[PDB]
Amino acid sequence: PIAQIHILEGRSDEQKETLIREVSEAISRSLDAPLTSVRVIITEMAKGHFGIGGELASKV
Amino acid sequence: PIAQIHILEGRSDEQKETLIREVSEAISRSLDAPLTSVRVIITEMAKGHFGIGGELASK
Amino acid sequence: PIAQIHILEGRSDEQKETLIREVSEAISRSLDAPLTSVRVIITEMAKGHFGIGGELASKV
Amino acid sequence: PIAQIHILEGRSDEQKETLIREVSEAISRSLDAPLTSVRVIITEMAKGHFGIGGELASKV
Amino acid sequence: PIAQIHILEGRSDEQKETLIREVSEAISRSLDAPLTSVRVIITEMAKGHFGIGGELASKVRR
Amino acid sequence: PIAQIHILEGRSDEQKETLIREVSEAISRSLDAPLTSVRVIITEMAKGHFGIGGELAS
Ligand SMILES: *C/C=C/C(=O)C(=O)O
Ligand SMILES: *C/C=C/C(=O)C(=O)O
Ligand SMILES: *C/C=C/C(=O)C(=O)O
Ligand SMILES: *C/C=C\C(=O)C(=O)O
Repeated sequence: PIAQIHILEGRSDEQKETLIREVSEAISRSLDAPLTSVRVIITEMAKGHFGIGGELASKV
Repeated sequence: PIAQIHILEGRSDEQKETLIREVSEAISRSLDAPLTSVRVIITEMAKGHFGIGGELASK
Repeated sequence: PIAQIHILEGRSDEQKETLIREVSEAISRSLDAPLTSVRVIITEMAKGHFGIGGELASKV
Repeated sequence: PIAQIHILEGRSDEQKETLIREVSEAISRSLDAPLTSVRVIITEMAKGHFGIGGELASKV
Repeated sequence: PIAQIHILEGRSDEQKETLIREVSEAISRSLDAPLTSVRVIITEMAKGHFGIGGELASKVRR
Repeated sequence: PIAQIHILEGRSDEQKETLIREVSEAISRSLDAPLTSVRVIITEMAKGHFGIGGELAS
């Protein structure tokens, strides 16, 4: 099981470390899969690179 | 926040529903983001489509 | 330029053909890039495989 | 409907804003889906990270 | 090192097994990384789901 | 045929150029597909962005 998470840039290294752990755990729990097989990738998006309804998230 | 999870095929609909909920929650908690903005995509892989060390996981 | 579009299953082949064309055009226009270089991938999601707010889109 | 677009680095913020809008619109039109549900992600590639025919795009 | 490869549907299981092996090896060689860490995912695309120049590959291809 | 490869940051431009070529070749060989149709994307990951067993690769 491999998870890729796209998020807006701006968060601390600690928050991201937590995200990885908590998501990894949730995956292991939910699928009864061994925690050590779980991979997580975080991909940060620039605010000018993410659109909702055709408009940037950097003015919503 | 949009999460795509690749997993081996073979799990039940219930397990997957759970995966979606628990992961969505963990994201919301971890980033202090509203739960309703979180999207999750599950992508099932066939066992013949996933390699480790150059060999199928189906072996 | 390569675009991948995740959409809920259930649309017609014609709608998807249109999607491919219209998006490919929009990319070419926007970036002043040659239309023939543009690649588009459509990835259909099962309704039981897409979550919003932790709950399936096949409820909401 | 969630679109991810990989493009070469080098474009202006305005061009990208236009890309997001025009693509979002093309998606909404093509699938008769509400514009406000459409998400777009732009992922910029470094010129040394994109290959065609095994050769960098930064010698093309 | 994790590779995802999108290909048109239609190939045999053997061809895909080969693809996985040859690509994993090329990755290991190129990056001096241990072969056993390399992951590969193959994702098959339906011919109606892949566009070139705004037109399906299933009307520009077999 | 379009390949995206996620790798840890830290490698030289030459190594990556080699990765692109060798992988592109392997794909062409394996699928009997024309080399010039093969696309490769390299995506570098920061060490703080990649988790194994819930822990950073650092
Ligand atoms: C990951 C980004 C999602 C949002 O910001 C939102 O929809 O509110
Ligand atoms: C592409 C998925 C998003 C929706 O359909 C929506 O939330 O409206
Ligand atoms: C990987 C699919 C692409 C083609 O078929 C091509 O570019 O000719
Ligand atoms: C890319 C796959 C994982 C690793 O690099 C590792 O095993 O550290």
